[PDB]
Amino acid sequence: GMSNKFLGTWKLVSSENFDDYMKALGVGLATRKLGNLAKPTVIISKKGDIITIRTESTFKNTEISFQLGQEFEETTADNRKTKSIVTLQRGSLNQVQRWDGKETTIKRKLVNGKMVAECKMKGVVCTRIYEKV
Ligand SMILES: CCCCCCCCCCCCCCCC(=O)O
Ligand SMILES: [Cl-]
Repeated sequence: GMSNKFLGTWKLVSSENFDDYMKALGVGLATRKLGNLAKPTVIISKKGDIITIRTESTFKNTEISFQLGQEFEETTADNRKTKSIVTLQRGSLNQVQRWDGKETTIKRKLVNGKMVAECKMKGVVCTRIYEKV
């Protein structure tokens, strides 16, 4: 399963191309403003086989709980209602969200102790890097 090194409290330290990723998702300017300003905290936890990813920011929280490989309903921070699946590939924790025949991927991997999230929509790529408290 998921490496235990994913578990903990993560703080965003850099973000590349999030505005165009949000545009790709159809997010409007006021909400993009909040997304570009936020320095969220991402807490990854696990109890038995249930993985939880909680995101906290000054103006918005989200939380998902899932089992690997089992599709679940998700309401994203930009209010998309998606069918999502999280899988594990070469130790990368890979989330796919599907809605209205669209899809986006959020792939989270550990690189030299940091968590690197690659977000892709319509081939637009954003990279968000986190360090662990
Ligand atoms: C984090 C909340 C900010 C406020 C609103 C943001 C709305 C855009 C959400 C786009 C999807 C977020 C992808 C985040 C990937 C990650 O965990 O780094
Ligand atoms: Cl914030």
